[PDB]
Amino acid sequence: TCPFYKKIPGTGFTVDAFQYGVVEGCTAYFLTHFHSDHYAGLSKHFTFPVYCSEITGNLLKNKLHVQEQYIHPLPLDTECIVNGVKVVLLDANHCPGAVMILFYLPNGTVILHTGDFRADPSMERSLLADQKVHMLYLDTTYCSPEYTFPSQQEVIRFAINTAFEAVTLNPHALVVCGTYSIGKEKVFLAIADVLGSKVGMSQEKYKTLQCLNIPEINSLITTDMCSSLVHLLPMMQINFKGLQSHLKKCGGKYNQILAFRPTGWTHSNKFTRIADVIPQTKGNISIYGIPYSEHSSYLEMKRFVQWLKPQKIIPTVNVGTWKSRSTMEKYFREWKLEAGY
Ligand code: NI
Repeated sequence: TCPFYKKIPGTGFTVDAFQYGVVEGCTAYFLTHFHSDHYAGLSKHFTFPVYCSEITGNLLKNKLHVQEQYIHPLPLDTECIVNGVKVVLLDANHCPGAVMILFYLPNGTVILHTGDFRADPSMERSLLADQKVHMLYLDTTYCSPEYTFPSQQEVIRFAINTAFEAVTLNPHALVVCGTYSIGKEKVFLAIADVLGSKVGMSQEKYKTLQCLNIPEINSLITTDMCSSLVHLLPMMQINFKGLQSHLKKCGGKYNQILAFRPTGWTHSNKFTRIADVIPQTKGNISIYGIPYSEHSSYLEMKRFVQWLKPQKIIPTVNVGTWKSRSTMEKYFREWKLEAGY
């Protein structure tokens, strides 16, 4: 059945609740972003109103074939009325088209649902600064102090310099980058830009990227693999077996692969600095795991919440075990006592 943390009190609304069949009493289904654990259940046969960003609405239409009449895209940073309730969509700093949603309940309560987010100080100067929030439905993916990671900028710097050095040393090296969903486009696009190459990919993946309103995208990507020295492949193929195989397909155009796996967190982060990251190498193939996150670190999440000072927090991630739930609630209380709200 639909869990309580996907329901917005005092409304007929749900968030990211498409796999439960018809939710009893739901008048509008919100979708925060186009990732499969969140859209699971949508298709051309869906006949209820879906509210989302413009980019998420491009993907619903083009990838899932949802009929246009049921897609209700909303502009960001704009007060809108949905079934008599005022809402605003904010940028979530997650993947393309990902939003947070602010609901202004008729009784005066204000609720923020973060969807999936990477908290940032820039959020402290959006429409959130302008009124008090009573309840926060919080992306708690990495809500434990062991989860530290570098800025996105530092990670992209590392990847750009690594790729540039390798290819200038060996002009016959191929760069490969793994992907399994939208998000993290900066990794492969920044590498292609420093090398003066387009990124080559499957027709399915080119179609997905063409829905994202990225500027000058026709200049950066292509389906002609032959003309490209940055290839994108499914994340599952980013291993020695899958990479040797791909190298065989390139017809002796290349004699070395340098591959990037943009993971979330990995426990090399407790010890290792970004400066100190090394590949796993087998023969003429090297694989780098880089900690490019599109979710809040523990410290980034803590700062956002101590700034917002919500009256009640409802976690949306890691809610399936009592030890996780209990540990999260302990951090919430610490933050509150330290900050004084
Ligand atoms: Ni996500």
